[PDB]
Amino acid sequence: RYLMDPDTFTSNFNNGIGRHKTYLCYEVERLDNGTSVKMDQHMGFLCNESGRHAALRFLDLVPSLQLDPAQIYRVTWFISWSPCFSWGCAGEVRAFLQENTHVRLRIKAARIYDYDPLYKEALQMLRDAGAQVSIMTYDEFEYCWDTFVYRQGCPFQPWDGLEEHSQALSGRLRAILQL
DNA sequence: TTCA
Ligand SMILES: [Cl-]
Ligand SMILES: [Cl-]
Ligand SMILES: [Zn+2]
Repeated sequence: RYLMDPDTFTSNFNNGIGRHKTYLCYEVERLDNGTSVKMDQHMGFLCNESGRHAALRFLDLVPSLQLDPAQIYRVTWFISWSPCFSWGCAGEVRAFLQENTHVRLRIKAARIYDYDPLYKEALQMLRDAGAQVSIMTYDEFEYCWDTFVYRQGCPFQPWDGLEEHSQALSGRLRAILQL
């Protein structure tokens, strides 16, 4: 495979500044007799394109992953913006999850996409569809740096405010999802 | 610098 340019990672996953783009790093994992099987072929990253948000481009590539319906797979997204509602993507993901019940999705967002006035409805719909929605933490940024980025042995260097932003967004998300 |  290949790895993300470090400048692209830092400018798109900084949880204190937005970009007019969305990146999505993904991995697929399976638990077998209590062990983590995570294939290299099931890991990658992508970005949004004109008229197609990143979440939908991940849906586009699921057939190529060749998942087996006899097994449960845990799919994790590290996504620079939380999925939207108004352009249809939360509904598309919900439908996908209902049609592919062997897929269990974890959505870890660096930022909340509240440009969408219906951003709360997106998160609640994804939760209602069985997805585990959370806000990326320090450890998850470091994991993505170490796992998906062409870093060349350089360790993760956190930006100022990372923790303050992450914990603020996590509190926001708790209130959005609380019942 | 909110999927411009
Ligand atoms: Cl979306
Ligand atoms: Cl707020
Ligand atoms: Zn969308």
